[PDB]
Amino acid sequence: RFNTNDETKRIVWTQTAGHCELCGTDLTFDYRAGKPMKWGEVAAILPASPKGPRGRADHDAEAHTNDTANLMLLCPGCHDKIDRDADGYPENDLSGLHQAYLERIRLAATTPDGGRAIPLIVQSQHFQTINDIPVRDLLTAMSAEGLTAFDQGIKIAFAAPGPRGRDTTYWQNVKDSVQYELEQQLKRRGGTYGDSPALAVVGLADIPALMMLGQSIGDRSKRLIFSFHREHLLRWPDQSAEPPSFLFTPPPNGDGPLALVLSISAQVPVRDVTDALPGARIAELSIPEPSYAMVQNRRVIHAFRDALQIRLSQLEALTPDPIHVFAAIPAALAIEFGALLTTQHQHTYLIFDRDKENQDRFTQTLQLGP
Amino acid sequence: ASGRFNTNDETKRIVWTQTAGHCELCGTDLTFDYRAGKPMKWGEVAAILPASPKGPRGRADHDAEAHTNDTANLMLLCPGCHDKIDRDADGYPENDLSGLHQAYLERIRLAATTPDGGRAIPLIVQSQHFQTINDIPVRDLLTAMSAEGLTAFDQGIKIAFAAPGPRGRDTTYWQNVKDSVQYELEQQLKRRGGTYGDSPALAVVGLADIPALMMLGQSIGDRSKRLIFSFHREHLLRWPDQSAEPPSFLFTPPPNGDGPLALVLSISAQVPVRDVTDALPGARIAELSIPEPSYAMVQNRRVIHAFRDALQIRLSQLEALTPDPIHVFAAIPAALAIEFGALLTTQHQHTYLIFDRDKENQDRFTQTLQLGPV
Amino acid sequence: ASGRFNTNDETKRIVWTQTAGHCELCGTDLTFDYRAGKPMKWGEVAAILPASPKGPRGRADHDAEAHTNDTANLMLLCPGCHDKIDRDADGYPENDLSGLHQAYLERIRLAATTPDGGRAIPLIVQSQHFQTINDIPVRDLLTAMSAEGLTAFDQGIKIAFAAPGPRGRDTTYWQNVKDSVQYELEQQLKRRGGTYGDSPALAVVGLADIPALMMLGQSIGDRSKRLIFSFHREHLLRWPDQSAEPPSFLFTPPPNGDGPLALVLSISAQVPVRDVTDALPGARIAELSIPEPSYAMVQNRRVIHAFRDALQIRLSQLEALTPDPIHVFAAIPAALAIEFGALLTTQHQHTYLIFDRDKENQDRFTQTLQLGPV
Amino acid sequence: RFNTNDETKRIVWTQTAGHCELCGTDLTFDYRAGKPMKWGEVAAILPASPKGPRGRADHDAEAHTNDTANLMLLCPGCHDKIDRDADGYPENDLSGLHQAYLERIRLAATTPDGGRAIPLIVQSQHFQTINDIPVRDLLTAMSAEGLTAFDQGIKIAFAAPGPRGRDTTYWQNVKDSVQYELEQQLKRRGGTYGDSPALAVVGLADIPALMMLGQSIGDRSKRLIFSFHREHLLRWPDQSAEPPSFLFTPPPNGDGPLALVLSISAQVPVRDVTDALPGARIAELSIPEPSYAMVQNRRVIHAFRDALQIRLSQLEALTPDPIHVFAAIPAALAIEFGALLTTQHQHTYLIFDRDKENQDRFTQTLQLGP
DNA sequence: TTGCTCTCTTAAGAGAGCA
DNA sequence: TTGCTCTCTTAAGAGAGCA
Ligand SMILES: Nc1ncnc2c1ncn2[C@@H]1O[C@@H]2COP(=O)(O)O[C@@H]3[C@H](O)[C@@H](COP(=O)(O)O[C@H]2[C@H]1O)O[C@H]3n1cnc2c(N)ncnc21
Ligand SMILES: Nc1ncnc2c1ncn2[C@@H]1O[C@@H]2COP(=O)(O)O[C@@H]3[C@H](O)[C@@H](COP(=O)(O)O[C@H]2[C@H]1O)O[C@H]3n1cnc2c(N)ncnc21
Ligand SMILES: Nc1ncnc2c1ncn2[C@@H]1O[C@@H]2COP(=O)(O)O[C@@H]3[C@H](O)[C@@H](COP(=O)(O)O[C@H]2[C@H]1O)O[C@H]3n1cnc2c(N)ncnc21
Ligand SMILES: Nc1ncnc2c1ncn2[C@@H]1O[C@@H]2COP(=O)(O)O[C@@H]3[C@H](O)[C@@H](COP(=O)(O)O[C@H]2[C@H]1O)O[C@H]3n1cnc2c(N)ncnc21
Ligand SMILES: [Zn+2]
Ligand SMILES: [Zn+2]
Ligand SMILES: [Zn+2]
Ligand SMILES: [Zn+2]
Repeated sequence: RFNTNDETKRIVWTQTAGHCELCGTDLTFDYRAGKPMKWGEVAAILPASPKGPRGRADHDAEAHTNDTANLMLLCPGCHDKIDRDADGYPENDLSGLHQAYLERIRLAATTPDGGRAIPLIVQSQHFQTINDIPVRDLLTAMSAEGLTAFDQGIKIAFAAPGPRGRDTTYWQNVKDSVQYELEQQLKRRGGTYGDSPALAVVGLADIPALMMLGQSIGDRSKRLIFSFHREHLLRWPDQSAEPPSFLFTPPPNGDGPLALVLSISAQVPVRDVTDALPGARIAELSIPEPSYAMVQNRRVIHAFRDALQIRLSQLEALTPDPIHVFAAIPAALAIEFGALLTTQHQHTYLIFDRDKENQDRFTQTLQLGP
Repeated sequence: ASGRFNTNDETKRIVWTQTAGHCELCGTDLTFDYRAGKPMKWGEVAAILPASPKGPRGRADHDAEAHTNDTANLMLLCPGCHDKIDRDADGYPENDLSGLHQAYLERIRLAATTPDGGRAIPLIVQSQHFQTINDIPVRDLLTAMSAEGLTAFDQGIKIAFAAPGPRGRDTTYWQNVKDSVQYELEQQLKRRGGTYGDSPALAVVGLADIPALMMLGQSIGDRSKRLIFSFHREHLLRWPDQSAEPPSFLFTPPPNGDGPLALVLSISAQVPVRDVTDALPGARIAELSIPEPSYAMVQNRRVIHAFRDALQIRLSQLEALTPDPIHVFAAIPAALAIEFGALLTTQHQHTYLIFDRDKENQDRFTQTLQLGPV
Repeated sequence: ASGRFNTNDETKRIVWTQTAGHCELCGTDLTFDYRAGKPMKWGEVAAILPASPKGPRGRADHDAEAHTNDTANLMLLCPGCHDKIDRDADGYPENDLSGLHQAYLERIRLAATTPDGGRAIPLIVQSQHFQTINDIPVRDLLTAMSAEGLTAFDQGIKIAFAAPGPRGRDTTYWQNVKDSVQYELEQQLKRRGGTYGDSPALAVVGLADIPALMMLGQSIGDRSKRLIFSFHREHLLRWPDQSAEPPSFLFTPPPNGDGPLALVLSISAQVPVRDVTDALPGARIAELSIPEPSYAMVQNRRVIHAFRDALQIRLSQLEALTPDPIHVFAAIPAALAIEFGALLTTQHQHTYLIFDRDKENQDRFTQTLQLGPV
Repeated sequence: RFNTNDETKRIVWTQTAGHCELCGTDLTFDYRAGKPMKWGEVAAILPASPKGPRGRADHDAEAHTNDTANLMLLCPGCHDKIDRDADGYPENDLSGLHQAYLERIRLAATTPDGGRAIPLIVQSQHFQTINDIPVRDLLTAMSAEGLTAFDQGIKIAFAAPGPRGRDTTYWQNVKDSVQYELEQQLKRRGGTYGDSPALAVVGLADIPALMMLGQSIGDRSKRLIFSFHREHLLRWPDQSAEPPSFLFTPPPNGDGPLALVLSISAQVPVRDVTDALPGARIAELSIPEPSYAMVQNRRVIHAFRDALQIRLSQLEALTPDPIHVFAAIPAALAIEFGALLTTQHQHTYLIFDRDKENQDRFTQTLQLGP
């Protein structure tokens, strides 16, 4: 009268795919000694007797015996803990975690196949804080779009700056990581992924480095860009958001050096460009409200790309000398920027960045080009 | 076409579980009957099919029975999809579906293992004063973490900022604060785990003077899996309301002139201008406020994120106007002070001078902290 | 001296468990009575004492009751040691023992958590031929791993070396072998875990031609937590005898001359010299053997380690004699071929030319692999 | 008649310190929600009925009901698995793991306090294989000698060589890791460890780098050297082994450059020294049977140190020009070698190493000195 | 040759009486 | 004011009869 029947336990195992709803462990197999076994327990949130953990007098136990909204698949340890600390694992909290777990499974089961890609994380250590993109979050963002991979992918972390800051040694190391380490790790995959597998790539690293990354993978391989967002991590903030307008101001005439100022994350003060590059003729690409949060979805990235491609060809047509780049842009845009410099734009680009060893002044770092 | 693949009931249960009970080609939930109060006829609402052929036609180019012996190579399909799969007379597909099937299984597994992505470090940071009058026990953070899917696996970190000596909150004092936090944080983020070896998430709450909270933000940054929690006078560590929409952050630009630039943040309460100009003579005041300032305004974490997004938009505008330092007079909740410090951790740095209210001098605004190019 | 500290029975149980039932000052096992068939008088054979004083004399300079409230700050002592601890009238020590007590607890915890240091990756590597005639199922490695404290947490890796095409086992072939192993190995060693975030141990067994086994050794190296397992014709993956002492590795130096230098390893069987000189005309033979060559000689893992130690001592002597390549003719078990390849992974590299017996050409010795400066 | 009594369950919890004998998890506390709870199970290896897992007709269940040799403390998941796969978890294997677990606890409980130290792991990536010293194994070797720490310590991993091999950039990076990263991480500890805490240090890294490490920590701090061993990992192979004899051959007279050849791990061929340093006058320190396995215990390291200190002063007395070092030595000896070069020996030492980019020839790398 | 039921097994926390 | 016993609770795998 109180016992959950076999059909329902089957349903509970099915709808959870046989993992513990609270810790995620696989409950269909013992990896230690190698035997398939169903070592999980079907657990009641609200108990039969009102004197059990989370018990209530107003709970019709008979009416809810085979109510899968009351039943979780738990490993025996999780189940033992939740029944020993009802105040710490209350009904509202368990039911909410239960429902959310089930919905993530249902959405994965209804996502159509969208192909395969190599996950690629590239991150620096030039910040004074930890900088770490979780692998699970990239793979989960891939999976929400139907994309899967044969392994957890490549994760490259640049060496930190040494005692002299971002000196020539540092930039040599950045280069070696992008142009040697990355390539050696793509080759070690062999044919696992094929001839030209796609790269599902997310960066959070020096702006010059990310532009170099972009240039290196631009034609080399097909690319699916993802983005780290302060609020939403690897999830796109809002798939329905419309891209902003990319405003452009052309440079003035003259012989002075040509500068391309990109004010997307923030407004780059012109005083800081003329300090670093006296006599500069400034061209500027910006959005109406510069913001760190603006990479709302992948169409924002493409629209940036489409807008900048147009203007780069224009700017190259003006001078034979390098274009000097001063950029306050999100990391995903930095990668797309470099991917445009592959062959479409074979002019020399000298990339300035903020220099903590020179009181936040812009200084020259990397040169991108033919 | 033609044949059907024989399975026993143990194999059915295993296939139904690894696929979560949906057709691998169209995604229909095959537990519909049970949800409708009808008995599950498990063998009638689904077909089980090996994912790979035996070989050319139905001619084993390999040990086909040794591959289908693995339940991992068996698919679940609704009958309509099964009927569109041409097969030989033993039930094996004529064409290979192994790629699509293994991709389906990976997507279910990544969803089923998502709870282990909650592995977390608890971190409570208080000033000696709030530790005495308003101690936050680790238990209170853990149950708030747990309700959100965050799971600690070792003791939590609870730090109390030492009070200052005679030198005051000087540069050495703030550097030892930062080192103390990053030391504990780094040792616990070496404790990787889960399915992919990811570093644990950080679950952090603070209650201290606003400049110390900003230094906690400086220490943790905003480029890692981190979740701020918030102490609330009425709801303690539980969010007052997960459905509340963030307020509008109103902004009043500074008047024009050469006086020092002040950023007044009137979020907890309305800061009077005379208190600002007493401490900073000639100040030119810019103000970020909300329509109804309130100590209780942190209804959920989206409010913290929305404050940071509006704050950063206005900081860009202000820094455009002048290279000189920005003098910060903040009436904000503790969670917003943390996120303010964390925002200011990019390579780019502008000078910010943080004014605290001196509880031992009439609550007078007092400069205790400088962030930025030094 | 004087006072005693009151504890209830729940607190006693907690202190007895966190200390494993020994005195924290002298280490005596306080469960002696139970081991002797006598009833445990838990409150008589031990004293429980806070580790830290209340303050000067027995004068709380702090909330002493708030600290002893934590059972983690309570010590277990035998009565004789307790009697040597001068105390105040509430039972608190007069002098601070917190450091010694917390160090004791850490040592017990590091021992109690030692099972999680067994986290492991299973790896089975075979040639297509041995996979067909002598497949090693993952289950057999797992139960041998488990019996030794090694615990896998995901599916094991089982690799089969592709057979060579018309180009033979050329440089490209051996590089793809190495890449294939290091690819799988690296992805699974990213899966850190346990108490400290350590990478998992590797548990590896191989059955393939000796040159391929040496390349597996080249791929895994010998500078990480790795445990070789061994297939044995009679004991399968279980060690025949954990108490067996390794045999003596006998060595016969090469005669003097200018002929090519050959290293003959007669461990599984005695290699006839004419087989060596057929393949390598003019060879100058050095030989490492054991007294009674036998296919069954890998009784335990110490035998593998002892072979490597004797082998390396003799390789140093041989390489001293000539800069020219060393030509290797090995009759050794599979586990010894793996460890031989792993030995040769330092920065220093001498040229080694490995001869295999061609099963499709009368078992003729044939050079298939070159290791070293290329 | 069959039930384990409360005294014995108490004994089982006590002697295991309340952790799962098979997975090591803490069974006295729920870290997720914060409540102390005893969530483990006292488990029988041989069961009551002979029809249970590992059952046997010849097992007197009544005689062994409170036999702690038959009872393990297990988490509920481990206990559920071992009872579902008796063939995979047989009596002999469980009993052996049980006994070993208990003995590790007893030895930790009887180890006297031996002070505190900062664990320090330093490892390179210049090998073509993974190179990774487990933290647990250093902390366990420390604990066997009574030493404990407040944290798991410092673990530095040098950047890998880039595409040019061990070039000037590589060696700059090694320097920065030893002289900047290490120091910044010792300072971040603050007063946690005191003014001059000791370093419990183990290296596995380039010989030149380890000598630089040694020179940097030699006087800076008190040092407890540990060693990675191919067979025994961080455990000392044999605490009763006697040190070998360190044989010395003095250099010949002449004006040629002075070389110090160290043949400890292996015999360094003289042909390789005269190739790199024509006209070299070779002095040699060696043991009678060079071997990778020779670091049997810490007295072997001290005896090497004592023998080399004597000879370095002699060699410095011979020339005013640098001493050129060609060394095939274990990693722990490389660290002790450098620690002697702090002030006792203020002559210039030029360190040669094997060069994979020059066909295994010795080439000059780092210069150690005043 | 399941594939629903009711008994059985194994662990544990109360509850009573007593210590 | 434990601090040994026997009942109670919750999960599960057989075992029987039948489907
Ligand atoms: N006057 C000016 N005002 C403001 N910024 C200015 C400037 N002049 C230059 N800049 C630079 O523009 C970049 C804006 O920051 P961003 O976040 O929009 O983009 C960054 C960038 O693409 C890359 C490297 O960061 P950094 O080197 O600090 O460069 C900063 C900053 O110095 O990683 C992105 N990034 C950093 N931290 C992140 C996080 N937590 N989450 C997500 N993406 C993050
Ligand atoms: N004109 C002005 N009028 C009103 N305030 C003004 C001001 N000009 C500046 N301020 C400052 O704005 C902060 C508002 O108070 P708050 O409560 O919203 O946020 C505080 C703050 O973030 C941090 C340190 O407190 P304090 O130094 O008093 O800072 C005050 C106050 O000095 O901890 C938070 N905090 C304190 N006690 C808390 C509790 N019990 N529960 C939860 N959070 C608590
Ligand atoms: N004059 C000479 N006389 C005898 N052998 C001679 C020789 N000159 C060279 N040799 C080689 O010495 C190896 C001895 O055999 P082994 O069994 O001790 O070790 C083998 C080897 O390590 C690897 C590949 O086998 P193979 O290529 O035949 O190598 C043979 C043989 O060619 O796998 C191991 N292996 C094979 N089958 C196994 C099994 N069933 N169980 C367990 N381990 C097994
Ligand atoms: N003619 C010659 N013959 C043999 N060696 C010669 C030589 N001329 C130079 N040498 C060098 O002497 C060192 C001997 O090896 P070693 O192991 O005794 O000591 C090493 C060393 O101290 C440091 C860097 O290693 P590496 O740069 O390869 O230097 C090698 C080798 O190139 O790490 C130690 N190390 C490496 N791997 C280890 C492991 N798995 N376990 C434990 N410690 C390990
Ligand atoms: Zn669980
Ligand atoms: Zn379908
Ligand atoms: Zn004692
Ligand atoms: Zn366990």
